[PDB]
Amino acid sequence: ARVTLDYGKTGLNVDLPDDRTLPPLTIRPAPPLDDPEAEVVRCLAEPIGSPPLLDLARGKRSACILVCDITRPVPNPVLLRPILRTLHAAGLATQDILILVATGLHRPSTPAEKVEMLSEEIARTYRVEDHYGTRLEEHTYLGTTPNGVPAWIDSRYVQADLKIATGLIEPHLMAGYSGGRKLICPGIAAFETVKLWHGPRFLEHPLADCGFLEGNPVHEENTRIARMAGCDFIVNVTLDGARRITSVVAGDMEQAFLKGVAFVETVVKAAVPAPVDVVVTSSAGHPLDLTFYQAVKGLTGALPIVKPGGTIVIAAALAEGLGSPEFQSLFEEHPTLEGFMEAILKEESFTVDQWQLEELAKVRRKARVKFVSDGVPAAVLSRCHVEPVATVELAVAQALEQYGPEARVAVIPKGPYVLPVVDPT
Ligand SMILES: *C(=S)c1cc(C(=O)S)c[n+]([C@@H]2O[C@H](COP(=O)(O)O)[C@@H](O)[C@H]2O)c1
Ligand code: NI
Repeated sequence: ARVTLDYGKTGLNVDLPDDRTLPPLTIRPAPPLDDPEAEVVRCLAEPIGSPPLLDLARGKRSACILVCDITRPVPNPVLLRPILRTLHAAGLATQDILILVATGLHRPSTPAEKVEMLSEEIARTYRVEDHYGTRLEEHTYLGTTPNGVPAWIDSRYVQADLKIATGLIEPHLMAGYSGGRKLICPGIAAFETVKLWHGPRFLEHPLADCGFLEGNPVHEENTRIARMAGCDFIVNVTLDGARRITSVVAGDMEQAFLKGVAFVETVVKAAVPAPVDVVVTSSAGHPLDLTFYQAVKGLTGALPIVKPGGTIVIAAALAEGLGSPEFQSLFEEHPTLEGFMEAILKEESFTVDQWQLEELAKVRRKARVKFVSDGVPAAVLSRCHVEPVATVELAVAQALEQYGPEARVAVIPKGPYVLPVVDPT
């Protein structure tokens, strides 16, 4: 059974045993939009739950447009050219318009990344700046939620007369789905906010997980925080496995987002009849699989269909390596995941990116992990609570020998962009 797993910029061609392997779990077919940019134009004229963007923008003196950073494969020019043309038609000059990269707590985008994200012409024609989550002085305090999270949001967005956000609706291991409100919290929120919102009091709950909005405390809270900042207009898209846009939603930050989620829920779920002992997955290739930090998403994404004590085999290119210095420091400070969890469950201290180690700890309570990558040497991966294995085919052979002849293999080529589920019926 030959399959191409997502892997860096290339894919990875794997051959899995026919007798042991279930049919691959894939996004359901939906027709790509032939001309998604023209659809964005139409949706800006007739949006969901808001005035047309042209009428909203007229008389506004300044605009701030939130865009995702490199880790999200948003086809930004498709969304931005319509927005920028409408703002021009509304009378805003280009100098009135700021594009703000909603990094969350990620490192800033590089000059080359801005070109990759936005296109060269857009990137040199409008001001493009990065959010810095550890610079509290660049944020404005908006209040504290009923659950005690202070809302600190980037001042360039707070001060803008017209607030716009763009993004991509995909499953997310903490917030259920990306998009909508998440461009604000945490996209332009300070560590003072994010350290609490990404704390164990949120992440240890079972529905802080892929595909859950209802019942997910993470989503309740980032929606509440985004409502405190406000957002006048969003444009969000969904993408199929080949990265073609399959839907566009525009308008009210909540109503448009929920319509996009309703769409993605019709295609993202891939069901199996029972969990299996071996799950082969990816980190969705470039650009998500740049770091081990992000590749944890492939591991959490596989959890619903792995049996307790099973093995997840993941392939990810890891072209940028492990991730932030702070994320890397946690492995040095806590040799075992149990000890790491004891430390963070005390709430005495907060470290940038600790939330992803908390998610890796959740994976490792349920499953072994075999990790296939050339971006990081085996000795380095072995210190990150995964077993480096030279090839996916070898890793699967090893797991099948360990579990015995009844074991089955599932495979998820697009990794965390699929929502695998067990349907016992
Ligand atoms: C979601 S919890 C999230 C977390 C971070 C952290 O650093 S923590 C960063 N981001 C970035 O915010 C933008 C919007 O997120 P979405 O999940 O794509 O809707 C995007 O640039 C993310 O990289 C998000
Ligand atoms: Ni986050």
